[PDB]
Formats: sequence, C-alpha cells, structure tokens
Amino acid sequence: VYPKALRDEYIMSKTLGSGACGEVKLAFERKTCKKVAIKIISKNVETEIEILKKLNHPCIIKIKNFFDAEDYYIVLELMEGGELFDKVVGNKRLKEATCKLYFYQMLLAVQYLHENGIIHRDLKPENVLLSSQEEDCLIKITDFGHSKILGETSLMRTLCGTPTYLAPEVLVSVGTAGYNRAVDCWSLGVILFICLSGYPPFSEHRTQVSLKDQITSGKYNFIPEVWAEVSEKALDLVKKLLVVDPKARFTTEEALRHPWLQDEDMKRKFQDLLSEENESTALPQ
Amino acid sequence: VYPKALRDEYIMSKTLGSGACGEVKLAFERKTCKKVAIKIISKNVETEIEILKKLNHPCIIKIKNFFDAEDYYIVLELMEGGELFDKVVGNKRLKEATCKLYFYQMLLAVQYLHENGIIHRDLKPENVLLSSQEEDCLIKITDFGHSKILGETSLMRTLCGTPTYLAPEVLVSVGTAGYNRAVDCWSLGVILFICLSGYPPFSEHRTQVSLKDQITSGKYNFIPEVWAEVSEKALDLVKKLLVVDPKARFTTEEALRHPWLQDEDMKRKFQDLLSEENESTALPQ
Ligand SMILES: C/C(=N\Nc1ncc[nH]1)c1ccc(NC(=O)c2cc3cccc([N+](=O)[O-])c3[nH]2)cc1
Ligand SMILES: C/C(=N\Nc1ncc[nH]1)c1ccc(NC(=O)c2cc3cccc([N+](=O)[O-])c3[nH]2)cc1
Repeated sequence: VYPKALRDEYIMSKTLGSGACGEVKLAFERKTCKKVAIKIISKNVETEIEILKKLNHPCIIKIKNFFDAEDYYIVLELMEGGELFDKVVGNKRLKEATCKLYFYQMLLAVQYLHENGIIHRDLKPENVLLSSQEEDCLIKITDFGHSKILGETSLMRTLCGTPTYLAPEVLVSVGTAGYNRAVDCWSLGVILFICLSGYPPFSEHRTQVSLKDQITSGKYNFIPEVWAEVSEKALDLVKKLLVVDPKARFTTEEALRHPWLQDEDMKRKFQDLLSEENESTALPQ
Repeated sequence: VYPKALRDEYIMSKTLGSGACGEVKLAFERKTCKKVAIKIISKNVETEIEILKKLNHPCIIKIKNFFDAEDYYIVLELMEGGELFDKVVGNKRLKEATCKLYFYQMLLAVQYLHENGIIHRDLKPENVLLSSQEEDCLIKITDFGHSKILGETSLMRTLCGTPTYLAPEVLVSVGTAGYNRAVDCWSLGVILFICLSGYPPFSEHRTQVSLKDQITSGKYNFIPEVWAEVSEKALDLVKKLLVVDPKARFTTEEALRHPWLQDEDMKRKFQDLLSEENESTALPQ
C-alpha cells in the first residue's frame, strides 16, 4: 500500500511509465483536484531532492512534494508528452526545426546547471521530459540521481601547500582538472546526433569495432543517406560536441553561440511557450 | 577559556607543540592522574574522529576523548618523543638501523590503512609521532585531516551500464583508476629518503629545475657523499617507492617484502617494544 501521508494529500491513479528502480504514477492533488506525476524510487535520493529544491529554471523539473517511506515518492508537475526517448526510438526522427527547439532548451538547462556548480552526468533521451503531446513544447531535464555538486576540490587544497611529499600523478592531474562538466556536453552531442538522425553515433550494430574504441577515438558512425536531409550547420555543432579532448570540447556557451542556434523563429516559439505555461499575479506598471 | 566539559575531566597544562590551525597541550586526566595529550583544532574533523575510532593498530594514534566546543579538542595518549620532523630537521640524520625500525612501523600502519580502505594523503615527518625520547621506540601515524575512505566509485556505477552516452575521458580513466593509495607509498618514499640522508629529494635549494618538474620526472637530488655511508638495499627500496608511474610503484606489501626489511633483529626490537607498551588482563592457559 501507499504511505498514509501520501494518501492523505493525493489520490493515486494509473501508471504513466516504469523505470528500473522505479515507476511513475498519475495522481490527483486533493486540495486542487489537479493532476501531478509521482515518481516512485524503490529501496542520496534525499540530497537529489535538495539539489532540485534549489534550482529554478523552466527546463529543469521542480519537486512539489517528497515522501520518504518504505519507498521514496517524488511529486512533480505532469509532463504529458512523456520521455523524449519515445520520440526517437525505432529510427523515428524529429523535424530539424523540432530538434533545434528541444536542443536549445537542453543547452539552457545544462548551462544553468554548470553556472550553478551542478553536473548532471546522465543526460539521455530517457531523462528529457516533454510538456505536451504537441511537437512545439517545453522540455525539462529530470533524474538527478548521478548528479554531482562542484566545490573546492582535494586538489585545490593540496596545491595550497609545498609539494615536497606530493606524488607526481597528483601534479599531472592539474592539467586536466576542473573539466568534469564537459561530460554533459558530450552527452548532449550524442543526444543531438540521435535526434537529428534517428540512430546512435556509437553502437555495436553491424560493426567490428568495440563500443569503447568507437567512443575514445571519436569515430562516430556516419551514414550519408540518413544525414543528407539534415543541414550542415546542425552536423557542424554535433561535431564540436563530440570532440574527444574535454578541454577542446564545446561548452554550453559555445554551443548557444553556434550558427545553428542563431534562429529567431525558434527562440520566439520558446518564449511563447514559456508565457503560455506561466500564471502570474498582476504587476505594478 | 577551555570548555567546561573538558575542564570537568582534565586539568590543562603546558604547551607541547603548535601546528597551523592548532596546538597540542599536556593534560592530566582527573580520574587516573595520568598524562594525556590534547590536540586543539581551531574553527569534517568529526568524521576524522569516526575514522580514527574504527582503526585499531599499534602504529596509528587512538582517540581517548573528543570535545566539539568553540574549538575541537582531541584527547590522545602522550607521545613523549614528539614529532619525527624534529629528528630529521637541520640535516640531522638517524642511524640506518633506527630508520629501518621507524620505517617498518610506518609501512605496517599504512598497509593496515589500505587494507581497511583508508588513504592518509598527508604522510610527512610532522605526522609521525614517537613514543619516547629513546631511539628504539614505537611510532604512530597521526593527523587524518586529509584522509579519504575508499568505497564504490562513480566510475564503477557508470561501467555497470552501456556507455552509449558516456564521454571518452571517463572510459580512458578506467586504465588508471583505483590507485589513489599509491600517493601514500610515494610519500613514504620521500620520508624514507629524508630519514636516511638528512635532506629532501625534491627541493628548490641550489637548483634551476622547478620543484614540479623534479617531482614529475622523478629525478631526485642524489648527493653521493651523503649516501656513501647508507646501504645499497636501503637506497634500492627508496628507488622503488619514488617511481613516477603509480601502477608500477611499490605497494606497502612489496616494500615489506623488500630485502632491506628482512631483518630479524629489527623485527625483534619492534615486538619487544610492543609487549613493553601493553598491559593485559590475565589469560586462560
Ligand atoms: C527525479 C527523478 N528520478 N530520480 C531518480 N533518482 C535515482 C533514480 N531516479 C525522476 C525520474 C523520472 C521522472 N519521470 C516523469 O515524471 C514522467 C515520465 C513520464 C512518462 C509518461 C508520461 C509522464 N507524464 O508526467 O505525463 C511522465 N512523467 C520524474 C522524476
Ligand atoms: C589527529 C590530529 N590532527 N588532526 C587534524 N585534523 C585537521 C588538522 N589536524 C593530531 C595532530 C597532531 C597531534 N600531535 C600530538 O599528539 C603531539 C605532538 C607533540 C609534540 C611534542 C610532544 C608531544 N607529546 O604528546 O609528548 C606531542 N604530541 C595529535 C593529533
């Protein structure tokens, strides 16, 4: 049975989805009679909730409520469009315009995370939720289970002293430290590749090369026929995100300044979708 | 003034030492009238205490009491010999025999840490305490302020899934992961070098090469005249600990099996010092 304090506030309904350690249910908030989603995580979820309670961005999910019972229950706003995964599965692909709208929002979300010292580390189509069943909708990033808070590092503390007794490998790691966030830009690149083409850049399908070797050489699977209808600009961005050196890789800022995203129609549609979502209280002047 | 709960149990006395964020005082336990040391740390000290409360080895300091007040107060057994630092400062050097006794204990201490999933990360002569003012004494490792508990890593969790969306640098790091403990073997190597020779292997004294370059090339400063009186075996061990590749570096096990430590007289003296320290309760048979 559901925990009493959850049943007290919400009437639980049908299943909307079902992940590995969890499941998502439709619920009705008793006070308002409005629909919510409730994510169940079976037994640092509590610290995932505190990360998410701090963040305030339209393209990142918000926690409405939380119950820590036999299992964890996370209440959030309904995302009726479901997962992005379902739009790209089975070689389905989105219009290039729709890819741009979605991707712009993802970049804004992840930029906001990185500005706020948070790395997601598990960006995938499964973790991108769509607001509605309409093509032109808002998206939100979810599932912060693998996320990490950037702070003062062990390395930074060590380098304040004299390294008389310090191991060489620690000194060598200074070259590449502080680029953990680049893992999210790589994932975005892979997500963009999938959205534009309907297939994954790295995959064991009809190849001899190991997945690991595909990834570390950066040699994505390019099938000209699938890509011919896609613009050069969109593929150019993909290529700047799938750079194997994390220091040369495009950051979210660099991506947002890329020609592919200098598209005032797309941006207008995003802004229009935002005000439509919003319900403010009346302003002076 | 000292906190009331500390004054309740102990009478505070003279200063024995004074580190950067702290100071060490002589105290008398009221109940027993026996001497203790009290380390003051001015404001994860509390988790350093919990690490130390779990460990049980004769060459690692034990916490007798702890007070978290305006400052932190850590009560421990008196180590009347003081810091090892003071035995090696000003180009002073220990007899080779004394170096072996001390170093054997350090290896046993650090082996015990690594077997128990703890890396110290700040092994230095300042953090080695001596039991008595006699040459042949027990030593204890102290100051676990930079220590880290080894556990299930982010990497291990990532590698359980398929790396479709995983950045190449994460896959590359698999080659060298799980060798963090080797930093302690390097420090031990530096400590041994200093003990045997009376001077530091890496240092900015009369050289053009930067400290960092000295360390990452592993090119220690070898002065033949200082070393001529030291055995080949002792220097051979030093060289196997000051290896720049952390995977080729000697572990504490490898060091303990080194010819330099196959010395039954040294080991006899260690065992004799242990039973002397100990006060058991009577045994059946
Ligand atoms: C925060 C979180 N997971 N965190 C963790 N932490 C460790 C494992 N999961 C979520 C994971 C998935 C979530 N999914 C949904 O809200 C959702 C999925 C879904 C599928 C179809 C339809 C809807 N819907 O709201 O209409 C849907 N909503 C929401 C939250
Ligand atoms: C646990 C710890 N420090 N932890 C942390 N954590 C962040 C910064 N320090 C210690 C650091 C140093 C300690 N030093 C001593 O007990 C000590 C130093 C010293 C010097 C001369 C004589 C004695 N003595 O006990 O007779 C001495 N005892 C003891 C504990």
